[PDB]
Amino acid sequence: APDSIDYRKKGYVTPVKNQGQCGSCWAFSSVGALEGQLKKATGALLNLAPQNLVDCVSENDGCGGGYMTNAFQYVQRNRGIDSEDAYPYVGQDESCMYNPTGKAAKCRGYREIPEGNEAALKRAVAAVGPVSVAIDASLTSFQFYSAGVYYDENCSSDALNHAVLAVGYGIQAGNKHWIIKNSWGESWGNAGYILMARNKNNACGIANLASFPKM
Ligand SMILES: *C(N)CNC(=O)[C@H](CC(C)C)N[C@@H](c1ccc(-c2ccc(S(N)(=O)=O)cc2)cc1)C(F)(F)F
Repeated sequence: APDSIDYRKKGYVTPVKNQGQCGSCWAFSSVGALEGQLKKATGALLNLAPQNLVDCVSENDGCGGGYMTNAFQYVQRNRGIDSEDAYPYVGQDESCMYNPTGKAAKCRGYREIPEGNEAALKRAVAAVGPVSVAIDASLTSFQFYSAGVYYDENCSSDALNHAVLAVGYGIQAGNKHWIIKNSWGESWGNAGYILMARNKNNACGIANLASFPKM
């Protein structure tokens, strides 16, 4: 397994999106992982529809929140998910309006990373590509982030409240990190991205609820 990798340089990651005033972070984390798998399997990078997930996953709560595992299971049972063009993101809860003519990808299940194992999460990123992860993003230091490797001793490993995408890992000035793609727009952080502490006792619970789709 490599010491460092950035999937953005391989063309596996789509531009940073903005979820707006809707707790649909799980939907953006889900499509991000599916977009990476679609690019590996077909060679084409396309924007998938998070709105398709907020409106249709009955096991989730739409703009009220949800889980990535439930999103993947829906895509599997539905035998598809729409592209962003075929099902536009509006940031609100609406009825399921899935269009089969706009289908851009599907998945055949998911696999979870062993709880709390950052080494297993590292091997998963190196071998499969972008992985959906859950973190504690409640702190003020997270909201106002800009440059450097993020670490805060007050970050909880048990209070998971946000979903993001791990697109790689590296080392910045002696500190090991995870390249994290957020869904709060380009005005946030470092052009929508955040470098989170790697191998610092599972900081912010980064390896507590990680998963990737199977194609
Ligand atoms: C992102 N913008 C908001 N955060 C979340 O959605 C987080 C995500 C990570 C994975 C922790 N999840 C929430 C959450 C999970 C589940 C529900 C929920 C689902 C389904 C129902 S229903 N429709 O059956 O009544 C109700 C609630 C809400 C939020 C949390 F709480 F952090 F675990």
